[PDB]
Amino acid sequence: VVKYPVNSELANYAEKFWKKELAIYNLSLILNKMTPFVKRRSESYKSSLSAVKEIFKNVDDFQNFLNSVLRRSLDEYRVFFENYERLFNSFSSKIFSMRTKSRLVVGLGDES
RNA sequence: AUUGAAAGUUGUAGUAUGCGGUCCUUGCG
Repeated sequence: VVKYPVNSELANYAEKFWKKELAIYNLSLILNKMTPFVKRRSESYKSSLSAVKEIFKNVDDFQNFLNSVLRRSLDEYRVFFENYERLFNSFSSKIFSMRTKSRLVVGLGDES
């Protein structure tokens, strides 16, 4: 039971897309607006990330779907990055690059 | 049968010139 709290036509469109049938590219749009409420048996329609993972075939499957959706915007991200680097160089700013020692999370407490 | 009868405070004329809602601050234990 993946009933959505959105008007019926967008509800069925989101249902169609959610089962890896379409190629919606804005990951934020999928996550924020068309939220897949899950009503697993013997329980009300919860909305936690655990239920969302239960909707997908496996945790790896959900991770792959998210990675694909994120990677789908590569060209736009590249153009934006070129503009950003041009801005950095234009203002005469020192730029460097590091890497994450371990896992990172910023703004975990943002309310959703 | 009177210091009386008579006479448009009226014409033109831009509340206008200058000015950054800005500074400080980890969404987190």
